[PDB]
Amino acid sequence: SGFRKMAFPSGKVEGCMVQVTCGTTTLNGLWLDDVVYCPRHVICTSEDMLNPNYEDLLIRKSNHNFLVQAGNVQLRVIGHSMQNCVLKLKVDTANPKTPKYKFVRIQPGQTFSVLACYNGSPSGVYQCAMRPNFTIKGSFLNGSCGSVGFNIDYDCVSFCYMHHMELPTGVHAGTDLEGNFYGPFVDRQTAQAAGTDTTITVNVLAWLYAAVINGDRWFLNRFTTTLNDFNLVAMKYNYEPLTQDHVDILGPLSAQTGIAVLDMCASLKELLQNGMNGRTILGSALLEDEFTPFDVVRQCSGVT
Amino acid sequence: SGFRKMAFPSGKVEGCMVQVTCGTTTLNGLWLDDVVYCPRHVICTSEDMLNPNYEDLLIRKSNHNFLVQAGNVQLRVIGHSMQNCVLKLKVDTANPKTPKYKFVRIQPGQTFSVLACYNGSPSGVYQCAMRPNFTIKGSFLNGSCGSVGFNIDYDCVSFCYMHHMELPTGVHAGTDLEGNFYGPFVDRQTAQAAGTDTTITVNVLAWLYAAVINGDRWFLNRFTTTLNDFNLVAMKYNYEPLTQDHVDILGPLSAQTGIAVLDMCASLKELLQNGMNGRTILGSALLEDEFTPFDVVRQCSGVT
Ligand SMILES: C[C@@]1(C(=O)Nc2cncc3ccccc23)CCOc2ccc(Cl)cc21
Ligand SMILES: C[C@@]1(C(=O)Nc2cncc3ccccc23)CCOc2ccc(Cl)cc21
Repeated sequence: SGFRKMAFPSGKVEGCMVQVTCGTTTLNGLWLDDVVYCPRHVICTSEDMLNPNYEDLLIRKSNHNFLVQAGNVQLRVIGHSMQNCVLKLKVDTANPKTPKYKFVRIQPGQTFSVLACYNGSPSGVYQCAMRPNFTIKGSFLNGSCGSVGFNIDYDCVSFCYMHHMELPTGVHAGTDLEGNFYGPFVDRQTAQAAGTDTTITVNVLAWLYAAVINGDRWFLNRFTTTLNDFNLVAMKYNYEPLTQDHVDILGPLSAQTGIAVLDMCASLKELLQNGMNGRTILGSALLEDEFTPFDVVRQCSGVT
Repeated sequence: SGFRKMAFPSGKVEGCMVQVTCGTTTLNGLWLDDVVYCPRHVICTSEDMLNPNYEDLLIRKSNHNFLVQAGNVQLRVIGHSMQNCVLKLKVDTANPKTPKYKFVRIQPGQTFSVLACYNGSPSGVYQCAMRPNFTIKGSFLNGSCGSVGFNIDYDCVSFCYMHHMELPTGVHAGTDLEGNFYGPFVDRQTAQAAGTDTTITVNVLAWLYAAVINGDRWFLNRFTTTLNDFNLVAMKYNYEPLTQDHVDILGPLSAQTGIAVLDMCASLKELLQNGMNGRTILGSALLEDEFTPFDVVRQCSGVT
């Protein structure tokens, strides 16, 4: 029992972190097989960030201008290429610690773990979600660029995020491992504002199921609702609309607890309308939306 | 910017997790050098837990009754001993992945990361604190026993907790790595109730400093207070008394923000008396107490 914001064990990803330096800029790289992936803005100075022409800046760089250090040993760079907003640096040595891996592009609402790194060294691990506005609410300082987000399925690491930028609002933007940004963000120091950060409804419901499983049941009411009636309330509270696909995904949690998905929707509707009244659910005074239904099942079943 | 409940990278500890089985009971063990540490209740059946005589039960066990598996390979047990509530199983092979380590007994209010494990395999990592009532609010299922709590200082892992038990209230109890329980808990399935779970005041103040550093400043007021006046309020709200030692420990955060510790105490006093009024601090609607002043500095400075 108990329910925590749990991250995946980070060891498999720690074995891939390297430091990449180009000129005077240093950030993190991800070493998988004989390729090091890193944000393309490793070639920029702080002044270049205001209006960078990456293709033009990259012409002035050769393989020997990219310094890659793994632990305390230098890797030899034998090739370089730009794919969207990431650089792929071919090295002469395959990472001996390369885990089984995939590159995946996640959908908004999906969660992942982040291994925050500085100078190719891991500082910490935390769990977050891709927000509906395609930002992440991370914890990143200068030099954290190139830190990655991932999920693990038994022994396969699915890398889904590489950190690139902090917006003026303190929220974070980045790319998948093919270098495509999540959302409309561009790798330039210009006015980029995030859209509405709505609440991931299907995740809130999963966390309410997690609360019932772990004994917190005060919020369960005598009501039910319909998808359309619930969604009228969800729109009013800046919650994402719930679809039948989300109801289907909550099926296992509904079966485990014996609480129909629409009855849980009616409990959530009352919590939105009445508030918490100073009470807590799973030690929180807000409705938590960074646990997917898959996360709740995984944590409540002990998947390793 | 951004502030997350961050755990230490778990790789160094994942390299130490093994499975220990005795008879029909299986739990986790921690393999460091040529010794495997695990809860002594690995020798008990579910029926033995009601009233166990560990010394008597251990007489019926020989080295070959303890099965230790690391990954998928079996370790040879060449000795066994009981130290307080843990068993130390001497194996014939030193763990090649043994990190630099220390065994430390933490004080209430101190935080650590937990690598939750099942069958010697890591499931996840999360951050928690030793509560003032010597319980931890973890996320542990049956078979998680022997999972460990730790802190990392550059390359040295200080192990501080080994999981043993879940109380009927859903909170957790365990030992240090010498087998001594934190608090008054005993490894027996009997009525053990936890004492008052008070709020770790010095941690709340550190997290308020973290909020100011990260831009959340609405709660700062025009007031100051004294240690004695603040403590009258803290006692009323089940907060731990703040001492001059705690004020000293908040010195670096006070210097970074320019906010005197007693002025932050006055802001916290007003938050306790007035509540949040539906507002949030660092995305929380409650005052967070599982970040120490050291954690706030570490996260806000990027220590690797
Ligand atoms: C490199 C830089 C940045 O956001 N980096 C950072 C990333 N994370 C946390 C940060 C905390 C504090 C300071 C910078 C942070 C700064 C200049 O403007 C830009 C513009 C675009 C891009 Cl793709 C990166 C950047
Ligand atoms: C072994 C056992 C236990 O608490 N273990 C567990 C530890 N963590 C999470 C649990 C979640 C669900 C089921 C059990 C959990 C059960 C019997 O009573 C006792 C009594 C004493 C001790 Cl030292 C251990 C135990």
